[PDB]
Amino acid sequence: SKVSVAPLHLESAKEPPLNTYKPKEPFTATIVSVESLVGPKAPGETCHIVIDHGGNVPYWEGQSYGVIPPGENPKKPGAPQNVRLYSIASTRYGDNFDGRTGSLCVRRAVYYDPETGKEDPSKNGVCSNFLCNSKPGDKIQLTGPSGKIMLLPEEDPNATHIMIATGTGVAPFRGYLRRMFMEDVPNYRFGGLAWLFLGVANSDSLLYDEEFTSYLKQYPDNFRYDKALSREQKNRSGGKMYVQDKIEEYSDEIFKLLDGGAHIYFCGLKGMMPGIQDTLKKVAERRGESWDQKLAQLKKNKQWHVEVY
Ligand SMILES: Cc1cc2c(cc1C)N(C[C@H](O)[C@H](O)[C@H](O)COP(=O)(O)OP(=O)(O)OC[C@H]1O[C@@H](n3cnc4c(N)ncnc43)[C@H](O)[C@@H]1O)c1[nH]c(=O)[nH]c(=O)c1N2
Repeated sequence: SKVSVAPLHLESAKEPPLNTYKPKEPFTATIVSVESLVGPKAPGETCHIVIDHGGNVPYWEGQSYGVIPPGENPKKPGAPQNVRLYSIASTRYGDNFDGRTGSLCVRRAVYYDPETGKEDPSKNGVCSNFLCNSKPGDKIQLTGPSGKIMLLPEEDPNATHIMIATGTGVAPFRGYLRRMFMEDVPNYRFGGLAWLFLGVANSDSLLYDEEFTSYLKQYPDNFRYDKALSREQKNRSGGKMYVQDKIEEYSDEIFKLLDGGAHIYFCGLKGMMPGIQDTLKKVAERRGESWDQKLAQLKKNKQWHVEVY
């Protein structure tokens, strides 16, 4: 069955929380756990970070937390570090189903010299390494939450939601899908179609795959799930298999869903977008449609949701 979540008063707010904590006075949260999400063949580490905010920093699905890593701002002596934003990967109830924790999905940013591969700790991403190096009990300076672009439209509980992720961009969708399928939320009973597309480098780089695969068996008429593994698969045009190529395998179904009012979401590194736009333009052309006109209508209709970084 669906998992009991508490406290249900988290459903009462009519607007998303925004900027509850600000950079000059962050909330000092506590790490619950840090675990690698990836196997040995993954090109880099991505970790799942669980943070106890005590119920003091609630959020809605699709929002981001800010994290201020320790140390001086290298560009502003005497000043704290700049906030880094992370898409929240949990529902508002969090992974403990209690409204006290939130989770992040963090790629460790590691520098390698382009010719020798030599590392340099001074050039590593400050906050991603800080988070992935964290341990239970460590303290985190948390700000926010913030963001509205990726809030889940719940007005139609039978809407269609097409979720396009690369890498850590799966984060908001983990939250959406737990709310849609896993958690007992009496005021949001999802009966539409949720369709997750995930592009990663290889099978060892998959994120939360067992969770998503479980939804196929639990909600076979409401959930679809397709994966692209760039270093292990090739598209029909012999390039590395990217998320836009998987979309094209379902070009007719996807365009029909869009025409029927589906929401479509994009999240992950901003470099995922040019190839997606190229594929959608070519799909439209083969159908005798103008992708420019289709995208203009999707934006006008508030069906098009992008948060890339
Ligand atoms: C709305 C939104 C949502 C998200 C994200 C952004 C935004 C705007 N991000 C990105 C996140 O905010 C952040 O930018 C990255 O984690 C990198 O931050 P660091 O502090 O690790 O790198 P930092 O900001 O310190 O450095 C940036 C980059 O520069 C490189 N670098 C530094 N000095 C260098 C030098 N001298 N030469 C060469 N390279 C050098 C670092 O290695 C790093 O790759 C994200 N990220 C994520 O992992 N998961 C998520 O869910 C999200 N979500």
